[PDB]
Amino acid sequence: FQIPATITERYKVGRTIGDGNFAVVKECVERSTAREYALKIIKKSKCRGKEHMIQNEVSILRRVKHPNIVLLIEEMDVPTELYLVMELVKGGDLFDAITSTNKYTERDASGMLYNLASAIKYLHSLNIVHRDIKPENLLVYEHQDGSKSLKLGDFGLATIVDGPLYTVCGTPTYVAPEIIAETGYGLKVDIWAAGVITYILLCGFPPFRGDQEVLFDQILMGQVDFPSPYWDNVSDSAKELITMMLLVDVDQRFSAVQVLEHPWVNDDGLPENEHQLSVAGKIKKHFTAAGVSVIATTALDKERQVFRRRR
Repeated sequence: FQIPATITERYKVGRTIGDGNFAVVKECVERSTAREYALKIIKKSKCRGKEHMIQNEVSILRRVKHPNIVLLIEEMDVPTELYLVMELVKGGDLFDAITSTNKYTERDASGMLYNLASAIKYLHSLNIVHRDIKPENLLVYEHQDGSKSLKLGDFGLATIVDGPLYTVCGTPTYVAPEIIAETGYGLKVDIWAAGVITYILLCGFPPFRGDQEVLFDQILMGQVDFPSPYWDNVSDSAKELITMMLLVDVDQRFSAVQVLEHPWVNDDGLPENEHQLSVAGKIKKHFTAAGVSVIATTALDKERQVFRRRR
């Protein structure tokens, strides 16, 4: 690679930290601030013919400015490659946020859902559906006081909603019923995905586990079980919230605003903060490279995964 002068003048590019079929990722310290970023390099020879799937992801990253999102810091376009200076978040993903957390409680989970719901609210205000909201795409941003904030990344499946979408995209565990049914879907699939995550946050296992076709039936029926004894000492406010996020009826289902306005998220006193949640055990049973992985992927790496038995 012949890194342009524009980049090498204001950034010291280092070792390759990640690779992909369509992107290379290097260390990238901003010379003026000594702040560490990631330099994502895409060879335009691979993206030819499908410029739109790369260009549509970038034009979204260029717009979205929110603290709870992995941000595009800078773009440098040359005839042979596209350079993207990206935020490099090193606090691990969501599963690490739960494990590393000593004294893990409902208040921590509520705090993460606040960051997530806030990010989703921002995207939905711009009529952007992320469609790939999952624990692997939720990176942990650690502050100086020890507190943590989540940042949603990987906009490889993100798109502007102008009407109902029909492409069957996303990870089966987190995919909404309307995506599976192919009846048309929109923004609120992100809420469904967030509800699955919230469910996992409290107990460490998915609400819908199902064989593959059984999983899809579980999702389609949307009967959330809060089994004992795992949900015995979880607040009903939390279980109520998850119920509203995983409604098959899209109109009844909460919007991002309605999640944030829910007492368990809105009122920062409701979440239990003295009785712990023993979730660490279940996570391993069922489920800084985390930061690089989110950047190394592109839209062109995305594939369909959900396949019902044809009716």
